[PDB]
Amino acid sequence: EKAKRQIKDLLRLVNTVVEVRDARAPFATSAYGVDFSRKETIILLNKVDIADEKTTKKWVEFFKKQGKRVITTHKGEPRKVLLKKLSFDRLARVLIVGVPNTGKSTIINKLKGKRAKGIQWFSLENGVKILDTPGILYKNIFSEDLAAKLLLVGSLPVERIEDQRIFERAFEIFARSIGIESSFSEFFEDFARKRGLLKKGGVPDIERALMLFFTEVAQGKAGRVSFERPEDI
Ligand SMILES: Nc1nc2c(ncn2[C@@H]2O[C@H](COP(=O)(O)OP(=O)(O)NP(=O)(O)O)[C@@H](O)[C@H]2O)c(=O)[nH]1
Repeated sequence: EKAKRQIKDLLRLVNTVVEVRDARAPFATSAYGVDFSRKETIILLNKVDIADEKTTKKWVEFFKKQGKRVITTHKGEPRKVLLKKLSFDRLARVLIVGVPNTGKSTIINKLKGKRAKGIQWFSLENGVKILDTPGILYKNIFSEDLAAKLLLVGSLPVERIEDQRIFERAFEIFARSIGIESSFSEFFEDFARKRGLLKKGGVPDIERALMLFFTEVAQGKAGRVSFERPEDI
């Protein structure tokens, strides 16, 4: 978490920042903590393919109204369309940054292609330079809601969660966003059974159901679902 200080070292190399956020949770996955006010910053709302389309549009409007440079994209959107959306200035030297899991390596791979002393640049056709390694932001989780949302987008591992109320919060957010009403306890006993997750004694393994469930949610395998609205639910 302390580097951060390293993000500052990477920032000195660049004049432009692409902040890679998950469109399902744009506040939760914001790069809060690090100062980008001296750089040209683009907010990229990634993974729109597994996000609620209505909620994503509201996020775009929200950021446009804040006077912010914002685009939306996904893994399967062509390199040409992405670059057109980004529309980098001729002098751009770009750092891709974000919290874990938001799609940064995937974006670099698309940008780079078969093209290629510390971090290296690759250049676009028009000369713009992009650092070939992303900066990864680890931020302060003070709230249960922030941890729950970072869990849902796969940014924060189940292993790192020490309060069961964070699992409950995440399930509540999920359940609301998809329509479910069921108790937490009943949902995960059932999931653990439907998936063959049994401990010794043949007891449903809730720990493993949670890990697998949230891994599946993070991957978009549990519905086209968003977890935050501008908005503010
Ligand atoms: N549905 C969907 N999945 C995506 C998209 N972009 C990336 N993913 C998936 O999200 C996961 C994480 O992607 P990755 O590019 O490795 O993210 P990252 O930000 O580099 N990860 P980290 O910093 O934690 O290493 C992978 O399973 C990848 O396939 C997208 O637009 N849509």
